[PDB]
Amino acid sequence: TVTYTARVAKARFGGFSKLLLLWRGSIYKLLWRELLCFLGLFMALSAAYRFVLTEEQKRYFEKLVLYCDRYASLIPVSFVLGFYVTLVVHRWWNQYLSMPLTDALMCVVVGTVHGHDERGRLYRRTLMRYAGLSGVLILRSVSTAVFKRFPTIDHVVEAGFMTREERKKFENLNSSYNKYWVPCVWFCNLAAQARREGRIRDNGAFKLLLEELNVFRSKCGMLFHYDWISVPLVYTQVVTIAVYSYFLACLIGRQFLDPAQGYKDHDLDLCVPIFTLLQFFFYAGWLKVAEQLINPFGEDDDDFETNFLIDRCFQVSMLAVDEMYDDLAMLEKDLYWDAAEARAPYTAATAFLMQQPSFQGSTFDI
Amino acid sequence: TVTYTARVAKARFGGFSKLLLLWRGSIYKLLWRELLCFLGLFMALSAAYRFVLTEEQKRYFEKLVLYCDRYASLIPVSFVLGFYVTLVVHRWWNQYLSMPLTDALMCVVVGTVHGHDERGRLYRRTLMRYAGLSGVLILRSVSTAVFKRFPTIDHVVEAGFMTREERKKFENLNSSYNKYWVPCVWFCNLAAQARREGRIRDNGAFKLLLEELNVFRSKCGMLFHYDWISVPLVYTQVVTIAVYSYFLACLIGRQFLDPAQGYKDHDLDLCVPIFTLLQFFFYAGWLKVAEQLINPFGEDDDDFETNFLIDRCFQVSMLAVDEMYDDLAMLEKDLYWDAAEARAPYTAATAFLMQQPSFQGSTFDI
Amino acid sequence: TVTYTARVAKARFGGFSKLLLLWRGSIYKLLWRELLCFLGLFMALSAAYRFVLTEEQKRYFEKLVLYCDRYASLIPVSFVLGFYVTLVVHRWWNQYLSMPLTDALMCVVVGTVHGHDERGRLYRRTLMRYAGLSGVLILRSVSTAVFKRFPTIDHVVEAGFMTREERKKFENLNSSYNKYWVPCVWFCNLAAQARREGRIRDNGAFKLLLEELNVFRSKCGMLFHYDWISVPLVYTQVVTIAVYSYFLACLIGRQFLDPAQGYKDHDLDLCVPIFTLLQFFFYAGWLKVAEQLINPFGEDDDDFETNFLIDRCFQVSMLAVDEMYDDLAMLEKDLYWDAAEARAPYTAATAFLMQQPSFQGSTFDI
Amino acid sequence: TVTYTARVAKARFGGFSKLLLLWRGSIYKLLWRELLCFLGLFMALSAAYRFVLTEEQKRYFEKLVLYCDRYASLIPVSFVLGFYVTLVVHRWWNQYLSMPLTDALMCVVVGTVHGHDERGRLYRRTLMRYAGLSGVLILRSVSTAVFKRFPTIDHVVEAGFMTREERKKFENLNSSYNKYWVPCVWFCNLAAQARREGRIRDNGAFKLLLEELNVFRSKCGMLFHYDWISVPLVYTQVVTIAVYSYFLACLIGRQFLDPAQGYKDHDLDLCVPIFTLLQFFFYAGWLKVAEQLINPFGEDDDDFETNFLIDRCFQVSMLAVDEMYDDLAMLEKDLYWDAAEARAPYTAATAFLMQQPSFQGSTFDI
Amino acid sequence: TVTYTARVAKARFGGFSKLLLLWRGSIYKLLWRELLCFLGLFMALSAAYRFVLTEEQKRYFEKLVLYCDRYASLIPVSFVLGFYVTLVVHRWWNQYLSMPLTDALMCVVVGTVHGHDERGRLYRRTLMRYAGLSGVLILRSVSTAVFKRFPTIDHVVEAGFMTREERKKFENLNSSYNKYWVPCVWFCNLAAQARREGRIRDNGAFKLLLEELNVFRSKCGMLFHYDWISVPLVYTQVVTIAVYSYFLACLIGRQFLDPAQGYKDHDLDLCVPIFTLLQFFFYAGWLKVAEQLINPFGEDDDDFETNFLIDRCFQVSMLAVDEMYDDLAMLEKDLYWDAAEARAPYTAATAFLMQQPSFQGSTFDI
Ligand SMILES: [Ca+2]
Ligand SMILES: [Ca+2]
Ligand SMILES: [Ca+2]
Ligand SMILES: [Ca+2]
Ligand SMILES: [Ca+2]
Ligand SMILES: [Cl-]
Repeated sequence: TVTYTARVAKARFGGFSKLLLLWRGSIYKLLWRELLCFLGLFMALSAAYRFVLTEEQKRYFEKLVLYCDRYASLIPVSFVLGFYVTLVVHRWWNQYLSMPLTDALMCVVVGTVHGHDERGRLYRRTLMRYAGLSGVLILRSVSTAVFKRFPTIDHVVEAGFMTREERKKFENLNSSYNKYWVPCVWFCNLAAQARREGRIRDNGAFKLLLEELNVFRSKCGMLFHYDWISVPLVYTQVVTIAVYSYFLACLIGRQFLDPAQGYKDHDLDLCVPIFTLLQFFFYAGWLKVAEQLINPFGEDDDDFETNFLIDRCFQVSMLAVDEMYDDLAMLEKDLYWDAAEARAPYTAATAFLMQQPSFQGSTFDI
Repeated sequence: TVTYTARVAKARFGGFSKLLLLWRGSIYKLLWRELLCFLGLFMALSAAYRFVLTEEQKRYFEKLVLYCDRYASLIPVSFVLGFYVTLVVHRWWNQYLSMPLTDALMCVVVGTVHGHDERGRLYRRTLMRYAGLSGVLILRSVSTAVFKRFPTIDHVVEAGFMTREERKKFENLNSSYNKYWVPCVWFCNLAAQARREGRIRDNGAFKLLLEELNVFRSKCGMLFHYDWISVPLVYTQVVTIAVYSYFLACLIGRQFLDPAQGYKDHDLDLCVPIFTLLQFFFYAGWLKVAEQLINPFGEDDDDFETNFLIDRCFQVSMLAVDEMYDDLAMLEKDLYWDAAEARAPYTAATAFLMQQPSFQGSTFDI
Repeated sequence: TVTYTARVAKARFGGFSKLLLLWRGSIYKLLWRELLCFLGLFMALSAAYRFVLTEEQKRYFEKLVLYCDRYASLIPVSFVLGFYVTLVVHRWWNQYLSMPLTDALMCVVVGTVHGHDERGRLYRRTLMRYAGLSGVLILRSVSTAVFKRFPTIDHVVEAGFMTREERKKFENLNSSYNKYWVPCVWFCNLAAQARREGRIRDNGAFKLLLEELNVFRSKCGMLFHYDWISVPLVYTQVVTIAVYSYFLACLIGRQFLDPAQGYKDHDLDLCVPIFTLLQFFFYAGWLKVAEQLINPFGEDDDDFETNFLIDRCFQVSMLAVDEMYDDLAMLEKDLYWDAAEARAPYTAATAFLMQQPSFQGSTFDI
Repeated sequence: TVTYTARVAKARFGGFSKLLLLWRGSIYKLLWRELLCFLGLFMALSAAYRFVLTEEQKRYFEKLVLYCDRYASLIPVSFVLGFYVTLVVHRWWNQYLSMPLTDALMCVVVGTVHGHDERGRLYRRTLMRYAGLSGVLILRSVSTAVFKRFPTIDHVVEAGFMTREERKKFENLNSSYNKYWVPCVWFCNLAAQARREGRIRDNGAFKLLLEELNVFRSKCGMLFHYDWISVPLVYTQVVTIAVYSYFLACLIGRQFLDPAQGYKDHDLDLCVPIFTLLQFFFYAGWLKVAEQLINPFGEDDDDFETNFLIDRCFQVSMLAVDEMYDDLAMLEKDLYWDAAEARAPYTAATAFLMQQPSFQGSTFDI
Repeated sequence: TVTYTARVAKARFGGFSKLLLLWRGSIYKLLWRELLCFLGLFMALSAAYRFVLTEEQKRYFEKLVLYCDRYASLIPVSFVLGFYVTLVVHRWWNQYLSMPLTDALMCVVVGTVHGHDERGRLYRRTLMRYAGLSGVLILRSVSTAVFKRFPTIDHVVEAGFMTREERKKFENLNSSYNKYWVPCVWFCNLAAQARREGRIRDNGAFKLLLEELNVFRSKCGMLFHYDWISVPLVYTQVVTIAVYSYFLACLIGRQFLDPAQGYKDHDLDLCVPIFTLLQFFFYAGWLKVAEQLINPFGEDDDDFETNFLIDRCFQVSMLAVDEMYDDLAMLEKDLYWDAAEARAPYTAATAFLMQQPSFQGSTFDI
């Protein structure tokens, strides 16, 4: 992922303009090859027209240039691009929201699975490790970076996510389908065992744990669904054919004709179609947005950082359920115990922007 | 379904371009018949104009070609296509999300319906078989492939989803409506019986089972709703009439006229309207996207694999509630029991991409 | 409703094309009157131009035709149509999802309200009859067909939805607002009474019943909201004025002028503006989609079958809570009790399409 | 609000056309002033061109008319109008869904807060009065009509929503923010007191009451959010500038030039630009849709009837929790106690439309 | 934020027109610098054309002006602007809905965490202070204004949100990730301790507290997600390149040519391209909407008032859980205890608008 929200915190004079100077995850890094290809074909065709082609053939070539320029439609391709890219962006954001995150699970576990002893600590750590393991399994199924990090289940075992005995139980299961759901079933069994053993004190807490487990598992299933069910291939081919047809039309129809013929709208030759190159940037980049977001778990610069999320979730969950279990500072009175109003101070840098009348409603200025 | 998300993992130089070489579920497999039809009529009309028609009639024909070319509107049809196809894609994705999946139900059942004996195992297996049976009934009601797999309720009985006695109870019910809901009512009765018999230990667990059953059943009802309530026929006819009207206008208005008349914008004859064929690919394929997704439970290559989902759900649910019930590896300390940080290693292939500073927030680089 | 999803199960050569041959709920049944009106005015104006008008007045008339043709904008009306029709379709689908359906309620009732005796059966039947009655009341408030089926509350009483005593309690309430909510309050009181009497065994079950009752009632309230709050009249008038203004411009601006004057783009007279008639089909039908879906509870062919849904819900709910209460086939072992894999057979018609490698993930083909 | 869904129940020959004859909440009532202004400036400019301006200045004026007509872009403004109005309509509908309605709360209260005595009745009435009071407070904060109905908190006290003692507690709180949330905190305290006193019998019921209270309060907070956070002013200014720029271009560029000069596309003078007036209706009304819906709690004819909703909710909630508490007709057998099928009769007006085969699925006609 | 919903309460004659006179958060405050830049380059180029350039070079310059005017496409950029700005507005509103608000938490705490003594008050205050602290941590991570208010964790400690001992526990945790989640884990531990100590009376109440805590924490996580995952940089660059390419085309192609050459569509020179300046306002402001909303936690005038929300939430939560805990006015009969109807009076200003027949349904006027 490429984060630039710090740069665009305000609508400045040169806010979006300086974003064109970035390289990592930029339009240039995605297009420059197609840009050089389009420029190469355009320059080769222009050179052939200027030198190689006969005078007789040049009249036919320029008539074909006019014909190809008449059918260069830039408006209709904008519709198919807008709709297709909007669908791809919707899928991309929903895919990000489906990342297996264990924050809800860690909060429930640290608040419901009890015991300062070795067994309670084993319960909490194993409950969160099961969710981490199912996250790792689904992500290595869907993400190329995680798969290269965990090429085999042996890599998962050496990483500490799954144990030797859990590995034997995992491989002995007779199923031809992806087994990312297995640690979730293990989580359900372990939660039921903890409730039976009294580690979970109340019936509500067990229900809350299974509700939060099914939310986590549904996110894993949704990542599998997005991975399996692509954007329909026919629609991707339609947008690609529209864009490539328009650019093939622009390659010939926008060729610089000899001004000596005096054809209208073609009485100039700048030997570089800079406005056609700007249109190429526009439409080719608009397609490149979808081409980068269509599978957001690849190795694009703007693709999701799945390995970082795995590491963060594992470390934070272990910290929260093990070192932070029932480890609280003693209850004491805050700065505003005796104060009628509870208001924090402002720094010298924020006071002169703040201290303004508080909004009470639209109807109170009558 | 045609899955190609592996191919588009990155925005490559030839990423979307190579997707035009695929055949299964492609634009070509859907259009080539209409493509040959349009080319046949265009070539026949051009040949009649060149040879059969009189010189006097050819002036009238070319005037009619100019008239038909003036009304060839390619922009307005793009709007109706964009909106209609977006609605169809919304329905298509929501229909996929309505597939009867039993993962949530299997997690709740394995965590709440207890007993290593024959009766507890019968309870778990039958509870998941009821959900599987209702899934099979709704899918054979909505999917052509599942219907050809289960042409009669006898096929459902031989498949093991429903028993002889359950079949007699099923057929004896006096109702003229689809009975896909019957196994859900059986599930509710069986869950209540299990709670009464003590197989479900706590009141919360029974509530969680009925909540998850009503989610499963609502998905079945939603598939029935999508099957019954089509995209409004008037709107489908509007988009079809717009596309076919535009292509009838393009068939005549884009006819290659004799250059001897010297008509403007018609001083060339390539005997093949390749740019009109590219526009045909574009608009006809854009309509074909909706034509393929309007009923995603048919036998199109990109249609949903309902039989595979039935098989996967049945096998996985039986495995999870029967062989995985209370079958856990003993609780043991993980690799990071004594480690302050819980972090997994990286392979040689991922280390040189990873090991980058972790994102802390937009405001921490001031 | 007009269901055609069986016809469009696959993207065939003549898939959408044959949908233009349907009549029930089609574009033709909605437009043919406006079509005849537009053709009548066009033909009358053309005949007046050809015969009645003087030679001197014909120059002014053809200048006015050119002027009216210059302002015939077909692109801008497409935007207002697309956005307005998308809003209407969103409201139409959300209105369908708000239909009062009692499947969730019947599942909860059959699983929570107990007793094989007359009193338990009365409890279950009356609980579902209250939800049915509130559904009937809201639907007769919003649907013309249901209102013609239940013109008075006497018709509701004779239909068996409400009793004589319930009628007296209903009419004695002092309120000037629609009383569709009354049976929901009766449901809440009856559920509380059943819990107090021990018919509902557990506290969770009572909470689940009130949660499912409030979902049912919110759907009834949402139907009332959609009925009360129309699509804003100003926006409907804007779309109607845009469409009618464009068609008034097309009626005159597309008039066939006498070729003897030699005006450009008007050197032909086919005495029938077939391309203008196709554009009429397009835009008038696009408006007709909204005109049919704006109130989906009327008597249009594609409008919702509210009476059928009332009958289905009543019959199915009574069956589920009365004849299916605790009526289960005895627990027995299924076909796959001893099988490691639980897989159903395939018919001869589906085997040669199926038996393909199961999708495991995008990253497993490296 | 202007309700016309009865008129548009069917797609009739003159369905939407007769909606142009309505006045209350119509396009005419919103535009006629701007319409007269635009016509006044157009007629004054045309009269000045015809009479006051010199012959020499008229050539410059008509050149400026051609220049202003060349930049009159009607397509691009349609995009900004479509997107902006769609956003405003989304906000408008979501604002309607955020109205503080107490139906869910009344159902829970009547089903959970018990006692036929004075204290139980006081509990139920006060619990619903607290929700009503918070609704009144937020609505008088956001709605001009409710504010004019309750200009002071004294008006709230005289209306019976808040008492003298509750008023003293309300004013004594030290906070500079809107106190619409205060009755919700009172509701929580009163519910906890009722549970402690045994008026609420079960722990689940208390949880259901606090869940329904937080839904009600979130709707109040969401109304406050919509009131505070306007549609971004920059975007409103963009749409206004686009529309006004286009209409300033149309005021001059569409001026009727003298036909004596023989300028192309300007060889007529109808002294009234009726097609420009129709375009004014279109674009100005499209902007007026947003201008009316941007704040739906004002005094527009199509604005929400907040006072009516306050009255309805108060009266219905008091009726449901006080007169309908545990007031049920005795349980008796319905018309279909002995009938295998539970089906209601049809009137003579609906039988000949109904009695059609019931939809069973798409796959059952093979 | 700039609130103007009071001004637009009604669709007035000069409603949106007077919004163009505002300055704070207006289009002018965002664009005037780019406006002066564009005018400066246009005037400099026009002056160079008029004076500095030779007569021979002026023919080439005006041919280049015609060439650049032919490729000035204002329609296609409208599509990319509409779609991109709609995505940005969707993200902006969802980001506002993700603000950490503690109203739901305060209602649950005041209704579930009991005790008039010092320990119960400490419990309630600390529970709400933990949620406030996590809100402050995430907001100072995402908002520039909050970061300038809390540049260090020392500022958080002096503000009273976190204590000395809580600070030592906070810093001693070994994690390289943002620790905004830590106070949520503390909340879970404190809630579990309160339930164990009997401060929370019932098991349901503890579950409701953890459910509301996970909603609060998910909102904090969602703010972190929006901060980390920007709108894809490629798409922002595409929209910026399209807008800047169009304006570079308009800078030259719309240059006022010398009328002495008699070029068509260029026979005038107003030395100021006011219609090009209006188009600049339109497109540049449309981009500025996204440029301001892309990061809504900056210091733009229309950006969210995060500091005000922190202050409001802290003060209101402390008031609700401390001064309002079990502090109720005694239960007494309301104004409508003996009244069959519960209806409030209307003021003289609202009666003559109100007192209209109540909407009962669409079907009751037959
Ligand atoms: Ca900003
Ligand atoms: Ca990618
Ligand atoms: Ca299909
Ligand atoms: Ca209708
Ligand atoms: Ca308004
Ligand atoms: Cl619950």
